[PDB]
Amino acid sequence: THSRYFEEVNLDSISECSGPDMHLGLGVNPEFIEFPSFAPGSTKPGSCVRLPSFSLSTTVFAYTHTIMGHGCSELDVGDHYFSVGRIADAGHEIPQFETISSWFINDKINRRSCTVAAGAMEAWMGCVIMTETFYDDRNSLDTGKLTISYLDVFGRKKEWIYTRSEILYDYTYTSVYFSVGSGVVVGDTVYFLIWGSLSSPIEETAYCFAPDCSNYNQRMCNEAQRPSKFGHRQMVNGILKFKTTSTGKPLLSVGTLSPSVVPFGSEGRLMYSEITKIIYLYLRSTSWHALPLTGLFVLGPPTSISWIVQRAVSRPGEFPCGASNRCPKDCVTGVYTDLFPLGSRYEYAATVYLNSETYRVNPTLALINQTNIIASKKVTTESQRAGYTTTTCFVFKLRVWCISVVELAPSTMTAYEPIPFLYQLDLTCKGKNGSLAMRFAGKEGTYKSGRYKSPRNECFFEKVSNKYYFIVSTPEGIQPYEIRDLPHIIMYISDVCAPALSAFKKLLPAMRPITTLTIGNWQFRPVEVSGGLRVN
Amino acid sequence: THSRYFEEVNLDSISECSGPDMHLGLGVNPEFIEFPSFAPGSTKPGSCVRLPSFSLSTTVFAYTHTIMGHGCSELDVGDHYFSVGRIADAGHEIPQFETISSWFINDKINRRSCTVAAGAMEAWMGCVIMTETFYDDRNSLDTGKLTISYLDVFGRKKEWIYTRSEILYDYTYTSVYFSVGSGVVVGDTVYFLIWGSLSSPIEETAYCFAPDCSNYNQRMCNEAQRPSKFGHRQMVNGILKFKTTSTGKPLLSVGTLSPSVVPFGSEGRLMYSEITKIIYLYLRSTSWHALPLTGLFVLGPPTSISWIVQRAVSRPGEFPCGASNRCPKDCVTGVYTDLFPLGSRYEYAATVYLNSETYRVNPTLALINQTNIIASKKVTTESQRAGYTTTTCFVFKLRVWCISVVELAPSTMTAYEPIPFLYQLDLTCKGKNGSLAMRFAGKEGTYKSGRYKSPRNECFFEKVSNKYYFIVSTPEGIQPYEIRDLTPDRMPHIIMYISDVCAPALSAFKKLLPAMRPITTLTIGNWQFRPVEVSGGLRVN
Ligand SMILES: *[C@@H]1O[C@H](CO)[C@@H](O[C@@H]2O[C@H](CO)[C@@H](O[C@@H]3O[C@H](CO[C@H]4O[C@H](CO)[C@@H](O)[C@H](O)[C@@H]4O)[C@@H](O)[C@H](O[C@H]4O[C@H](CO)[C@@H](O)[C@H](O)[C@@H]4O)[C@@H]3O)[C@H](O)[C@H]2NC(C)=O)[C@H](O)[C@H]1NC(C)=O
Ligand SMILES: *[C@@H]1O[C@H](CO)[C@@H](O[C@@H]2O[C@H](CO)[C@@H](O[C@@H]3O[C@H](CO[C@H]4O[C@H](CO)[C@@H](O)[C@H](O)[C@@H]4O)[C@@H](O)[C@H](O)[C@@H]3O)[C@H](O)[C@H]2NC(C)=O)[C@H](O)[C@H]1NC(C)=O
Ligand SMILES: *[C@@H]1O[C@H](CO)[C@@H](O)[C@H](O)[C@H]1NC(C)=O
Repeated sequence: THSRYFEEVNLDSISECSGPDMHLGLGVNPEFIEFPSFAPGSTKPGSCVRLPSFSLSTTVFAYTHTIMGHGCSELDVGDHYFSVGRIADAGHEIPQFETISSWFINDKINRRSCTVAAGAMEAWMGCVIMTETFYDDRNSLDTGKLTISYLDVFGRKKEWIYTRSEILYDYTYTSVYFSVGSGVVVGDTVYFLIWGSLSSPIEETAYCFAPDCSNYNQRMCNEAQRPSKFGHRQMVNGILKFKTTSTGKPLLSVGTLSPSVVPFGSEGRLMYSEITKIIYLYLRSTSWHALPLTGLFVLGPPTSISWIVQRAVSRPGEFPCGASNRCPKDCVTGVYTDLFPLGSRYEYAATVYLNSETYRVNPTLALINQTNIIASKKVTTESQRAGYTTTTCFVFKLRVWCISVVELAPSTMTAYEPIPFLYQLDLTCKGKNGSLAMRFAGKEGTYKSGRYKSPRNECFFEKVSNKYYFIVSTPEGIQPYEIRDLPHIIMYISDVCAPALSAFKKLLPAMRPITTLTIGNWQFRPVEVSGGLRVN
Repeated sequence: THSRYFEEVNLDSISECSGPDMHLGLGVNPEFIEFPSFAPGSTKPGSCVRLPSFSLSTTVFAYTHTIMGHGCSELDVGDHYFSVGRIADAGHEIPQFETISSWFINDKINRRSCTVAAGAMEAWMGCVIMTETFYDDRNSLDTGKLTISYLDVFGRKKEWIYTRSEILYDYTYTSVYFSVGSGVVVGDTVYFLIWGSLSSPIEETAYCFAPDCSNYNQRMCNEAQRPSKFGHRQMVNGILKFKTTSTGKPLLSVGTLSPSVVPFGSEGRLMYSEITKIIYLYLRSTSWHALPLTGLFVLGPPTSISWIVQRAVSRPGEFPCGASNRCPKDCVTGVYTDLFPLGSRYEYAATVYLNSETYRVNPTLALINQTNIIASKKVTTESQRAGYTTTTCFVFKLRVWCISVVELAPSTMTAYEPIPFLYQLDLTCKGKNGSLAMRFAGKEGTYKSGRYKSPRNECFFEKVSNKYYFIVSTPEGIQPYEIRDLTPDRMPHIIMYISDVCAPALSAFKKLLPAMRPITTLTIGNWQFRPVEVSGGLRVN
C-alpha cells in the first residue's frame, strides 16, 4: 500500500540467546545521526513543547507533543501537535522518517495527557479535558470529557468529545488521565492505557512485592497505594478499548486492572509485537518502586499481567522515594523513562534513563539485561537536564535501529523541547570463544552486523578567503593545515590522507600541533582559519 | 484542491501616506504567534542548524538551512534542508504555514552559501563548492562547481553541477559565493545575487558616500574595495541569471555590477514585487557603511540601482568598524540583517536587527522609516545571542503579517538554531486629529485594522489533584485561585458559573500589577478566591 514503509520490520523478540555459553552485547557503539526532526520546535517565546508520545505500528507511525503556553505553564494546554507519518527508504541504509499528514490543534479548550496510538494507516489520539464552565460546592464528579482524535494519511481529521456517561466504566473513577505513553491498536480494537483514582477502594491488597526492602509490611503497601495526595484515593490503572470499525462516534469501554497486580496507577506505555502476538506493558514508577515496572499483559478475559524484575536502571525522584529506594513509602514522584523490550519476555531492553538519583538530569542511553547494563552512552552531557523519554526500536534493511525522543531542558527560548535521536544497535551475541556464536535473523533475512557505512576518514583541499588549505576530516575531529611551499609541479589529494591519518590518530589529544611534511617541496602547517562573514 | 495559498497578496503601493500631516505607525503591539516551525531542528548534538534562507513568491514559499556538523564547524557542510510550501487557511485569521515538499540533502561534498529563490510552484537553490580534489600552488581558477537544485510542490527533485567554463562570466572571478539572502524569479528568468573577489580590478571608485562623515578621502574608499583579508581583490557584487523552460541544463550568465554603485560585495537579498514590478535590493554591510544598504534594482537592459538612505538601524561590528563608525575604513565584519520594504521606494521598512554596538546580541524587531524608528520590540531578552535574520511580509485575509526567521544562540544542544516568528503589523496612518486619516487598501479590498481576534480574557474551573479551582487566563498572565464559600445562599453548598464572576474578576485582575495577583485575595459577590499555586504531582516545575 502507498504512504507506508516497506523495509521496516518489527524486532524478532525471539532473539533470546540465553545460556552461559552465549553473551549478548553491542558490536558498534551507537552514533547519533543527523536528520530533519519530526518534532517541530516552538515559535512563541515562553510556550514550551513537552510530553512527547510516539507509537509505531506495522503500517504507519504517529507522534504528538503538547505545547504548554504562558511561560511553560500547565494551565494553557490547548495547543497540541498531532502528526502521522511513515519510515521510508532514500537509497541508503539509514531509515528516513517522513511526515505525511499533520494536524496542528490550536483550539482554546485545555486537553491534557494526550497519548497516541498508531494504527493501520491512521492514528488515534486520546486526551482528557478537566476544565468546566460550571462549579458546584457539593460533590459533583464532572465528566472526564476525554477527546478521541482521528488522523489519517490522506489529511482526514475527525474528533469526538465524550462524557462520563457514554463511557462504560467497570468502576466509578474520580478522575481519568491518559497515560502519556503510546497506546496500541490490535485487530479492530484500539487500546489505550489510562490511570486514575477510584472513588472507593476495591481489593485493599496492594502489589506489595518489595524488590530489595529489608523491612516492610502490608500496611505500608496499601498506604502507598492510596497516597496523601489525590485525597487518599487508590491510584489504579485501566484499559480503554474502542473499535476502529465503528460508525460515527466509537463506543468506549474501560476495564480496570486489579489493584493487586498494579502497584501504583500512573503513566505507562503499551507496545505490541506481531512477531510475538504479545502486548508488553511499561508502567512509569511514580511511587516507591523506583525499579522499572516492566511486564507482559494478556488480552481477553481474564486479563493477566506478569511483572518482570528489572535491576539495571531506575528513575530519579525526591527523598525518600528516589533511586536506590526499595521500600514501600507514601510518595508521588519520579520521571517517565520507558524501556523498549528487545527480548521475547523483556529479557533485554533498550532505554534512555536519567542516571542521577534525585535530580532529573543526565540522560543516558543504555541496553539492560535485567541484571546489569550491557552498554551505555550519555545523550549529551552529565549536567544536561531532561524530562520524559520515549524509545521505540525497529528494523530497516536488516539492521536494528532505534528512535528515542527525550525532553531536554533548557531550550533556545522555551523550558523544555523533546528531541529525537536515531541510532543503530549492532546487537551481537558471542560465545566464550570470543567469536559470534549466533547471527540474529528475521523474516526478511539475517540481520547484518557492523556499521551502515565505513567511517569518513578523508582529506581534501578547501578554498577559504581566496586561500587553499589542506583539510583532514576524521570522525573524531577535522583539522585544517595551510600549504606553505611549492607551477613546476602540480599535485592532487593522491595518497596523503592515510599517512597523515596514521600520525593524526595518535597525536589526536594534542590536536596535532606538528605536521610531517612530504619528501617533495610540499609542506603544510596546522592553522585554524575561519570565514570572514561569521567569526562565531 | 490546489497546491498554492489563497487570499494572500503583496503589500506596498498603497503605503504612500508620506505627507507630513499624516504620520504612520502601529495600532496593536505585535505578538508572536505559536505554530509548528517549518525549520526542523537538529538531532545530532554536534551538528548545528545555521544560515537560514527564506523566499516567498506569489504561489509558494521556499526555505533552506545548512547543517554544519563536527561541532558546528564550517568544514563539515554537506547536510542541507530544502523545503517548498504554502500558506493556508484553517478557518481563522492566522496565516498557517504548510510545508509540502522537503528535500534533505545529505551528500558528502561541502556546499557553502546555499541560497534559495521561490517561483511559481517550484523553488531553485544555488550553492557553490570550493572543495577541489586537485590543487595548484600557482594561481589557478578553481572550478566554480555551482550546484543548482530544483524542487517542485509534487516532490519532483532535480539538480545540476556546473563548471567554471560552462558559466558565462563577464569578468574573471577569483572566488564566487551566493548571497545568503533569497533570490527571486521574474517571468521565466531566475535571478540570484552573488558576490566575490575579481582577479583583476575594474578600477572604479567605490560608492564613497559619506554617512555624516566630517573627513573621508577618495583613496580611503578604494581601500575598502580591496581588503587585506581577500588579498587586495576588489569585492564586487553580481547577478546570476538563468532561464527556465530551457532544454537539459539551463545556461547561466553572470552580470557584474559596477563598483561605482556597489560599495562592497557581500551577502544580500533580492525581493521583487508583482504589484510594483521593481526588485528591491538589500545588501548586507560587511565593510564601513554601517547604515543599511537598501536600494531599488531595475531589470533594464542597462543595469541600474538607486540606493535609498536609511538612518534608523545598523549592524554590530568590530571596534574599527562598529555600528557607529559609518566612515570609510578598510575592514570586513558585520552581520546579516535584511530589511523588508514596506514602501514603494523603501519609504518604510520592517526588520529584526541587532541593537548592540559590537557583539552580535540583543535581537530586536523594528519598523523604521528613512530617519527614525516607528516602533520596536525585543524578541526575547537583551542578553540573547543572535546571528543572521531574514524577514518577509505579506497579507492574509486583508491583514498585514510578517514572518521573521532569526538565528538564536545558544540552542538546546547546538550552537545556533534558526527560529521563525509570525507577527501582525497593524499599520495605521493618521494625522494630529488622532482619527485614522488613511485606510490602507489592496486588490482584494481595504486592509483590516485591529488585532486579528479579541484577546483571550477567560475564566474557568479546573480540577487538579481532585481539587477544583478558579483559573483567570489573561494575556499578561494566568493565575489560579482557590474557591471558598463566603456564606453564599445561606448554605455552604452552592452553584456558580463563569459568566457571573469572570468579567469583574478580569477587571480587578487587570488593575493589580504583577507580583500582586498571586498574593491578593479576590473577593466578589458571595465567594472568596485565594491565590494558591498548585500543580499536579506528575511533574514539578
Ligand atoms: C548482562 O550484561 C553484562 C554486561 O557487562 C554481563 O556482565 C559481565 O558478564 C561477564 C561474563 O559474561 C563477566 O565476566 C567477564 O568476562 C570476561 C571474559 O568472558 C569470556 O570471554 C573471553 C573471550 O571473549 C574469554 O577469554 C574468557 O575466558 C571468558 O570465557 C572478562 O574479560 C572480564 O573481566 C576481565 O576482562 C579483561 C581481560 O579480558 C581484564 O582486563 C579486566 O580487568 C577484567 O578482569 C569479566 O571477567 C563480567 O564481569 C560481567 N560484568 C559485570 C559488570 O557484571 C552480565 O553477565 C549479563 N547478564 C546476564 C547475561 O544475565
Ligand atoms: C520618521 O519616523 C519617526 C518615528 O516614527 C517620526 O517621528 C515622529 O514624528 C512625529 C511628527 O509629528 C512626532 O509627533 C509629535 O510628537 C509629540 C510627542 O508625542 C509623544 O512622543 C514623545 C517621544 O519623545 C514623548 O516625549 C511625548 O510625551 C509624547 O508621548 C506630540 O506632542 C505631537 O502632537 C506630535 O504627534 C513624533 O513624536 C515623532 N516620534 C519620535 C519618536 O520622535 C518622524 O516624523 C518620521 N519622519 C518623517 C519625515 O516622516
Ligand atoms: C480632524 O479635525 C479637523 C478639524 O478641523 C477636521 O477638519 C478633519 O477632517 C479631521 N480629520 C483629519 C485631519 O483626518
